[PDB]
Amino acid sequence: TTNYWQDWTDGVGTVNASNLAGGQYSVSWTNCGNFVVGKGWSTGSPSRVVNYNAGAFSPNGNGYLSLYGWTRSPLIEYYVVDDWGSYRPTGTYMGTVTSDGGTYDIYTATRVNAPSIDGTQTFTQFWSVRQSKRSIGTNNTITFANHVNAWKSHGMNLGSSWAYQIIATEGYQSSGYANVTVW
Ligand SMILES: O[C@@H]1[C@@H](O)[C@H](O)OC[C@H]1O
Repeated sequence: TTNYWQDWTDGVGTVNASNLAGGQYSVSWTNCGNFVVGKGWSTGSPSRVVNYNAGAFSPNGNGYLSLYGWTRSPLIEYYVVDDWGSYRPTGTYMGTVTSDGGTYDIYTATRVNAPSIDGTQTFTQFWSVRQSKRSIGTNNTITFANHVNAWKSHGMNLGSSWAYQIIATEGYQSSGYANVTVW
């Protein structure tokens, strides 16, 4: 079961996040800047099988619902995006991976002197982005090892030191509401 609760915001606008029982959380936001809220594990694993059910995911504008986490050595921010609002995230196309009933586009990107778990840093993003939005309100599995191993085939090797790993609601200059249960 989950062991970790993340409630990060850059403090712009209003983000109200609730650490509910077990693997459940909710977040309501109005005119946010950037925030990343969710539940999962304080140390990620490349072989974790993650399940969630988004009781609600209703961004008004830009928001993502993703498996989300970080490695160090080197510093990598990674995403498996199952749902989004007005904006589908993309980067430099690498290929596709088919997992858990969906097909995902694989992307890389460089973030130059940008916010990170270690402050301002230059780092890399690894993305799997579903080609269509996954159903909301259903029990959804992300078999993360499929993504890790697809990424590996494109030279997208994760770092050797694992930080947190969560099913994250992320907003950017938007408003919305989400309620998610993770296990
Ligand atoms: O963990 C946080 C990360 O999610 C955010 O993107 O930038 C600041 C970090 O503290």
